[PDB]
Amino acid sequence: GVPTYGAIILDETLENVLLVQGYLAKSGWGFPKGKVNKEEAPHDCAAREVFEETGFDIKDYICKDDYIELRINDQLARLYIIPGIPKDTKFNPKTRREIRNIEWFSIEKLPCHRNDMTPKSKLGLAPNKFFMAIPFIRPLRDWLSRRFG
Ligand SMILES: OCc1ccnc(NC2CCCCCC2)n1
Repeated sequence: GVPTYGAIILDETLENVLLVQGYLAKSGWGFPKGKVNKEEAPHDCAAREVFEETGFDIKDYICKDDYIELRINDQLARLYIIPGIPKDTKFNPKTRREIRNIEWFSIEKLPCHRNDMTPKSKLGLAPNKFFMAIPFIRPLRDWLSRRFG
């Protein structure tokens, strides 16, 4: 898969993160990201995708070493960590055709896994609208503990 780049934007309290909601197969909440273009540097892709999806330009705030990266089904996703963005920031996507809504969420209230269906003696996982975000949550929490305590 083509690598994806984007951002985990946090507010000034470090207790909220900015998620975006897509449509259709992307109908749930996830961090802003997208696919890298040919010859495009990771930081430039992250800023481009984040600005397309949120209308906020991270370019001046990216730190090269501050990111969480996961490989999910052999596609790499790297989200640069951007703390300290005020919650009164006006966010507006560039394309309403891809982004339904943009909201802040409490990090402590977000799930870090989906629930099984062991009460129903059935295999698999119950739907969760944070499914896109979930893989990053525990790594984010651990990262913020290490960097800030
Ligand atoms: O959060 C990690 C992740 C994994 C898989 N898909 C996505 N898609 C995001 C960008 C596209 C438009 C809104 C939905 C979120 N995010």
